[PDB]
Amino acid sequence: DPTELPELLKLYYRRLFPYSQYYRWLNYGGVIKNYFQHREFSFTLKDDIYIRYQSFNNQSDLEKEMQKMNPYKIDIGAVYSHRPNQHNTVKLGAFQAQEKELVFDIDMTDYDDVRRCCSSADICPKCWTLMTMAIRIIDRALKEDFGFKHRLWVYSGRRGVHCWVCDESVRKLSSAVRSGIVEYLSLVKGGQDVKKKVHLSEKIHPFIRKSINIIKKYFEEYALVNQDILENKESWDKILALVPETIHDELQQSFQKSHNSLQRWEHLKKVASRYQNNIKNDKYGPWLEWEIMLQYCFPRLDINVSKGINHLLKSPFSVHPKTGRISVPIDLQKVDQFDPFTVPTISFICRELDAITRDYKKTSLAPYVKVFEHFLENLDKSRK
Ligand SMILES: Nc1ncnc2c1ncn2[C@H]1C[C@H](O)[C@@H](COP(=O)(O)OP(=O)(O)OP(=O)(O)O)O1
Ligand SMILES: [Mn+2]
Ligand SMILES: [Mn+2]
Ligand SMILES: [Zn+2]
Repeated sequence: DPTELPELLKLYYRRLFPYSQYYRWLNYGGVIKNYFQHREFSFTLKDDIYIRYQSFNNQSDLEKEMQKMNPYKIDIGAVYSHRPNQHNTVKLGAFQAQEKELVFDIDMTDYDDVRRCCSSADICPKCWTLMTMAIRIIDRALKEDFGFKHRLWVYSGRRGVHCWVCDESVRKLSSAVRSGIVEYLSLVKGGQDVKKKVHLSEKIHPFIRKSINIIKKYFEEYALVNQDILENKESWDKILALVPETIHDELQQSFQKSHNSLQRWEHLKKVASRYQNNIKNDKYGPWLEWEIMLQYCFPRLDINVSKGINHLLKSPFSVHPKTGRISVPIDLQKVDQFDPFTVPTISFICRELDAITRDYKKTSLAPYVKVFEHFLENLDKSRK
């Protein structure tokens, strides 16, 4: 019921929202003129009403407007050529997005075809490991393959995670280059009319090998125990749909003679590595095994979020109105331990604040601000 939110939001924006850390972030050291003043913010108010092209002069101005409007959620957009809140006085064609963080949005709902426990916006500990693998796979590539140093991972508050890549030269990337980065990171392709969504080449690129090796660390506990993807014929038929027909019968017989998913996976790998893809040559390998693991575990991005320079994205420390959860930074050093269900709601921290220094340090929000500050300290070091 979003009728209790206004009272809780007013307290949150008055005593708990981390304004000074937030401004340290988006002011980026104050080195570039008008960088914060030219940032678009988009507030959502009651009744799904929202406003585009809000912008503020400084931290005090942001605080006062957030505390005046108490928005249900806050989205961050690009840095523009002029003040967004003056964009109607700008000659046509001159008001232009110029810079923005490279962002990623990952939605558990995009995995429904390979999730057995949950569907739609639901999540649980048995499928959250998909996000753990997505963070590790994507973050490794952003850090090691692209050399991006300033990466803020955030729980979106309901069904997934965000990443904000904030390096100086990343923020200037064109939409076309952003799109190229997405394609580099993408392997799972196809809608609901495409049964087999992953096709690998004979020689696998090191990004693919390294991503497979990450999944291999999690696959037994995630796919074979928690999801039990080969529990019975209803489940293992979905996997047989991803391999050549000419081995279904052999695998059916092995599955029926095995006791559990662990044993049945071992048989699939043995058979798959004996399949002859090209009768021309005598070359064999684990391509099928890899294509299955990738289809079930490899990150699926909400790609349109990443391609557009102008694209809004929900802010860190925004409330998610549908759950009350605060969109909190994720401690990269404890990603395996992240529990979305310990993430505090706005109701929970407002209760803590006044249960028997009146700021977020009295509440469960404090450790999440600490992660944010570590990210901000690295940005500070990078500028001196
Ligand atoms: N009406 C809209 N106008 C502009 N941008 C929007 C709108 N709706 C969604 N978006 C963009 C910005 C959002 O931050 C982004 C992600 O949407 P979505 O994944 O559904 O929510 P979310 O990532 O904030 O939380 P969650 O996925 O956990 O529910 O898409
Ligand atoms: Mn999302
Ligand atoms: Mn989305
Ligand atoms: Zn689940």
